[PDB]
Parts: sequence; C-alpha cells; structure tokens
Amino acid sequence: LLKPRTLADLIRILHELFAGVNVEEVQAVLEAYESNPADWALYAKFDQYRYTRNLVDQGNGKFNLMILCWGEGHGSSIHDHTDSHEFLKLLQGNLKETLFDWPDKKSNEMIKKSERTLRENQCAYINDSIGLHRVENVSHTEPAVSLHLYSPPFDTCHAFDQRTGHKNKVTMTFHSKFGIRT
Ligand SMILES: [Fe+3]
Repeated sequence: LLKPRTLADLIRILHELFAGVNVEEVQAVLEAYESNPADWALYAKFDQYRYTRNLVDQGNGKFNLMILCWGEGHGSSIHDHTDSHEFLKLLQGNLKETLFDWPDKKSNEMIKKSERTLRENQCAYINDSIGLHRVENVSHTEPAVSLHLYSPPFDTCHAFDQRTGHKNKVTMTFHSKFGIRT
C-alpha cells in the first residue's frame, strides 16, 4: 500500500487492490492521494444546472471511478447505493454529506442521522448497511470537484422524498467518459 503520487498512480494501485475488497485500504489510498488539478483537469467538466458525472476508469469491470463537478448550490438527491460501496474524495472545494436512516414503510418525514462538511482531500465511505445520504455543494461562490469510486459498478439507484420516505428508481447519467463529452 503505497502513496499515489498522481491520479494515474492511484488508478494503478486501485487495479491491484481490486484484483480479487478491503474497504479500509481503499479509503487509505484515496486519502493519501493529494489532489493535483493538473492530473484531473481533463475530467472537470461542469454544467450550469446540476452536478455532472465524468467517467475516468472502468476498473477492469471491478469498479467505476468518476469525477463529479458541482456548481454552486448543486446537490444530489437522498439516495442509496444499490448493494455496492461508494468512496468519495474531495479534489477541490467542499461538500456537505447528510446521513439519513432507511425509512419505515409508513409515509413520514425522513430521519436525519448526522451531517458533516468534507473539505479538500478528505474522504467519506458509505454502503447500504450504513444508511442513505445526500451530497451537496452548499457554497455560493466556489465549485466543488470530487472523486467517486463505486464497487461493484452500478447504473441505477433510488432517490428518496424527504417528506415521505418514498423512493423512485433513477439511472445515473454520464456527462463525459474518458474526457469525451457524451
Ligand atoms: Fe452516494
């Protein structure tokens, strides 16, 4: 388990780690990579209206690695992770992560577990056993850029209505893949 000097090195180290996964080790190497905008500028493609997903690597099928670009005030739904893992690392700016419990079957306001602000180079980890979350760039002045690793890869998740706990299936949309607009 070595310090990744560049994004390219990080990806190689991740391929080795996923050749079989140890969550703590993945989190450790992600934290250890020091964000360098020169490494990831190609993928940092923004949209005026919502956050974007920019695929970086497909993990020899073991994981999806993508960079998400968040305009001021852009946020996600409250969502799950489709029986998979999500690791997220801040590359620039700040994101607020709000944790929620899984809702009961009754319609009810959703129950907010905790919140934290993630800052540059910090990470977070979530899975369905931990709960649900919402990720948002609450800044009025600064975009955020984050690095997200999903394993196994998945295309869809559920968004939850905070007022009721009811969920709707949604399909991930890609803004770009391998630097190319899609
Ligand atoms: Fe998530």
